[PDB]
Amino acid sequence: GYTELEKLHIMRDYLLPKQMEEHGLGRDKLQMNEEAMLKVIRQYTREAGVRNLNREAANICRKAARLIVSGEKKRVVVTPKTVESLLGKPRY
Amino acid sequence: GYTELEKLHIMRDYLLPKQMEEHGLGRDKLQMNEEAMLKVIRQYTREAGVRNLNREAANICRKAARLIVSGEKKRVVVTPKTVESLLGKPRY
Repeated sequence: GYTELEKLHIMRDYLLPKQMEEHGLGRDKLQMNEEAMLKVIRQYTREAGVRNLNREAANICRKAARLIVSGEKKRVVVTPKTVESLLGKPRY
Repeated sequence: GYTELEKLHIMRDYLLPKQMEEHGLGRDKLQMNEEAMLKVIRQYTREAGVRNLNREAANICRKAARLIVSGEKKRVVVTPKTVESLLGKPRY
Protein backbone atom coordinates (compact mmCIF):
# COMPACT_ATOMS: atom_id res chain seq x y z
CA GLY A 1 0.00 0.00 0.00
CA TYR A 2 2.16 2.85 1.31
CA THR A 3 5.67 3.16 -0.02
CA GLU A 4 8.58 3.97 2.28
CA LEU A 5 8.45 7.62 1.21
CA GLU A 6 4.72 7.69 1.86
CA LYS A 7 5.23 6.09 5.29
CA LEU A 8 8.05 8.56 5.97
CA HIS A 9 5.71 11.47 5.32
CA ILE A 10 3.00 9.97 7.50
CA MET A 11 5.39 9.36 10.39
CA ARG A 12 6.94 12.84 10.13
CA ASP A 13 3.70 14.75 9.59
CA TYR A 14 1.12 12.69 11.45
CA LEU A 15 2.29 9.75 13.58
CA LEU A 16 5.22 11.24 15.46
CA PRO A 17 3.57 14.64 16.09
CA LYS A 18 0.48 12.87 17.44
CA GLN A 19 2.45 10.52 19.77
CA MET A 20 4.62 13.44 20.93
CA GLU A 21 1.51 15.32 22.08
CA GLU A 22 0.10 12.07 23.51
CA HIS A 23 3.25 11.73 25.63
CA GLY A 24 3.40 15.50 26.13
CA LEU A 25 6.69 15.99 24.33
CA GLY A 26 7.28 19.40 22.83
CA ARG A 27 9.71 19.81 19.96
CA ASP A 28 12.38 21.22 22.28
CA LYS A 29 11.84 17.93 24.12
CA LEU A 30 12.05 15.42 21.24
CA GLN A 31 13.69 15.60 17.81
CA MET A 32 13.87 12.73 15.32
CA ASN A 33 15.49 12.86 11.91
CA GLU A 34 14.18 11.43 8.62
CA GLU A 35 17.02 8.96 8.42
CA ALA A 36 15.90 7.65 11.82
CA MET A 37 12.22 7.34 10.80
CA LEU A 38 13.21 5.61 7.55
CA LYS A 39 15.33 3.25 9.60
CA VAL A 40 12.53 2.16 11.94
CA ILE A 41 10.22 1.73 8.95
CA ARG A 42 12.59 -0.79 7.35
CA GLN A 43 14.26 -2.60 10.26
CA TYR A 44 11.45 -2.51 12.82
CA THR A 45 8.37 -2.80 10.62
CA ARG A 46 6.85 -4.94 7.95
CA GLU A 47 3.27 -4.07 7.07
CA ALA A 48 1.19 -2.53 4.29
CA GLY A 49 0.02 0.22 6.59
CA VAL A 50 1.28 2.05 9.64
CA ARG A 51 -0.14 0.23 12.66
CA ASN A 52 3.22 -1.00 13.97
CA LEU A 53 4.82 2.19 12.75
CA ASN A 54 2.50 4.18 14.94
CA ARG A 55 3.15 1.58 17.70
CA GLU A 56 6.92 2.12 17.33
CA ALA A 57 6.47 5.89 17.28
CA ALA A 58 4.59 5.57 20.56
CA ASN A 59 7.40 3.44 21.93
CA ILE A 60 9.92 6.07 21.03
CA CYS A 61 7.94 8.79 22.82
CA ARG A 62 7.46 6.67 25.93
CA LYS A 63 11.15 5.89 26.07
CA ALA A 64 12.12 9.47 25.38
CA ALA A 65 9.81 10.67 28.14
CA ARG A 66 11.44 7.99 30.30
CA LEU A 67 14.76 9.87 29.86
CA ILE A 68 13.34 13.24 30.93
CA VAL A 69 11.43 11.74 33.88
CA SER A 70 14.12 11.19 34.64
CA GLY A 71 17.81 11.00 33.77
CA GLU A 72 19.84 12.29 30.86
CA LYS A 73 18.89 14.16 29.00
CA LYS A 74 16.40 17.05 29.09
CA ARG A 75 15.93 16.92 25.33
CA VAL A 76 16.06 13.65 23.36
CA VAL A 77 17.41 13.58 19.78
CA VAL A 78 16.87 10.51 17.63
CA THR A 79 19.48 9.54 15.05
CA PRO A 80 19.74 6.17 13.30
CA LYS A 81 22.37 5.54 15.95
CA THR A 82 20.17 6.22 18.99
CA VAL A 83 17.30 4.25 17.43
CA GLU A 84 19.00 0.99 18.44
CA SER A 85 19.46 2.07 22.05
CA LEU A 86 15.71 2.69 22.19
CA LEU A 87 14.13 -0.20 20.28
CA GLY A 88 16.94 -2.75 20.37
CA LYS A 89 18.44 -4.69 17.45
CA PRO A 90 16.82 -4.30 14.06
CA ARG A 91 14.07 -6.88 13.60
CA TYR A 92 14.53 -6.84 9.81
CA GLY B 1 -12.69 -15.04 36.54
CA TYR B 2 -11.12 -12.27 38.62
CA THR B 3 -13.09 -10.85 41.49
CA GLU B 4 -12.57 -7.14 41.87
CA LEU B 5 -10.47 -7.69 45.03
CA GLU B 6 -8.36 -10.06 42.99
CA LYS B 7 -7.99 -7.42 40.27
CA LEU B 8 -6.94 -4.94 42.95
CA HIS B 9 -3.97 -7.06 44.04
CA ILE B 10 -2.88 -7.72 40.47
CA MET B 11 -3.35 -4.02 39.75
CA ARG B 12 -1.44 -2.90 42.89
CA ASP B 13 1.34 -5.49 43.09
CA TYR B 14 1.66 -6.10 39.44
CA LEU B 15 0.10 -4.04 36.61
CA LEU B 16 0.85 -0.57 37.94
CA PRO B 17 4.39 -1.46 39.10
CA LYS B 18 5.17 -2.88 35.66
CA GLN B 19 3.66 0.17 33.87
CA MET B 20 5.46 2.61 36.18
CA GLU B 21 8.70 0.88 35.24
CA GLU B 22 7.75 1.04 31.52
CA HIS B 23 7.19 4.83 31.72
CA GLY B 24 10.21 5.29 34.01
CA LEU B 25 8.25 6.41 37.07
CA GLY B 26 9.62 6.01 40.58
CA ARG B 27 7.39 5.81 43.64
CA ASP B 28 8.32 9.40 44.54
CA LYS B 29 6.84 10.34 41.17
CA LEU B 30 3.60 8.37 40.92
CA GLN B 31 1.51 7.46 43.95
CA MET B 32 -1.82 5.65 43.56
CA ASN B 33 -4.22 4.71 46.31
CA GLU B 34 -6.37 1.56 46.37
CA GLU B 35 -9.64 3.47 46.27
CA ALA B 36 -8.40 4.90 42.94
CA MET B 37 -7.43 1.49 41.49
CA LEU B 38 -10.76 0.02 42.55
CA LYS B 39 -12.47 2.96 40.88
CA VAL B 40 -10.80 2.40 37.53
CA ILE B 41 -11.54 -1.32 37.81
CA ARG B 42 -15.25 -0.75 38.42
CA GLN B 43 -15.91 2.44 36.46
CA TYR B 44 -13.63 2.03 33.43
CA THR B 45 -13.43 -1.73 32.90
CA ARG B 46 -15.78 -4.41 31.63
CA GLU B 47 -13.72 -7.61 31.40
CA ALA B 48 -13.00 -10.98 32.95
CA GLY B 49 -9.28 -10.35 32.88
CA VAL B 50 -6.90 -7.44 33.17
CA ARG B 51 -6.18 -6.54 29.53
CA ASN B 52 -8.01 -3.20 29.58
CA LEU B 53 -7.02 -2.79 33.21
CA ASN B 54 -3.41 -3.02 32.21
CA ARG B 55 -4.18 -0.62 29.36
CA GLU B 56 -5.69 1.89 31.77
CA ALA B 57 -2.69 1.55 34.07
CA ALA B 58 -0.49 2.28 31.07
CA ASN B 59 -2.65 5.29 30.34
CA ILE B 60 -2.34 6.61 33.81
CA CYS B 61 1.42 6.28 33.64
CA ARG B 62 1.58 8.04 30.30
CA LYS B 63 -0.62 10.89 31.46
CA ALA B 64 1.33 11.14 34.70
CA ALA B 65 4.70 11.29 32.97
CA ARG B 66 3.12 13.85 30.64
CA LEU B 67 2.71 16.14 33.68
CA ILE B 68 6.31 15.79 34.83
CA VAL B 69 7.60 16.47 31.29
CA SER B 70 6.18 18.94 31.72
CA GLY B 71 3.59 20.98 33.56
CA GLU B 72 1.69 21.00 36.85
CA LYS B 73 3.67 18.63 38.98
CA LYS B 74 6.96 16.90 39.86
CA ARG B 75 5.13 13.97 41.47
CA VAL B 76 1.58 12.78 40.63
CA VAL B 77 -0.89 11.50 43.23
CA VAL B 78 -3.86 9.53 42.00
CA THR B 79 -6.95 9.68 44.17
CA PRO B 80 -10.40 8.67 42.97
CA LYS B 81 -10.80 12.44 42.55
CA THR B 82 -7.89 12.89 40.13
CA VAL B 83 -9.04 9.91 38.03
CA GLU B 84 -11.40 11.93 35.83
CA SER B 85 -8.58 14.40 35.15
CA LEU B 86 -6.63 11.55 33.59
CA LEU B 87 -9.36 9.27 32.25
CA GLY B 88 -12.68 11.15 32.03
CA LYS B 89 -16.26 9.96 32.51
CA PRO B 90 -16.60 6.53 34.17
CA ARG B 91 -17.63 4.23 31.31
CA TYR B 92 -20.46 2.97 33.54
